[PDB]
Amino acid sequence: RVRTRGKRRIRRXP
RNA sequence: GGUGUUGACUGUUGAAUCUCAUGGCAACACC
Repeated sequence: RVRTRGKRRIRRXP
């Protein structure tokens, strides 16, 4: 999954 | 309040990565 924080791309596993 | 680190969930696609979309707080450290 790809999470997004404060308009920031976060890559977390699937 | 600013900076850094960590992380769950919906759709489509395709096929171990990458890009796009959803939600929106929490924890720890430093100044």
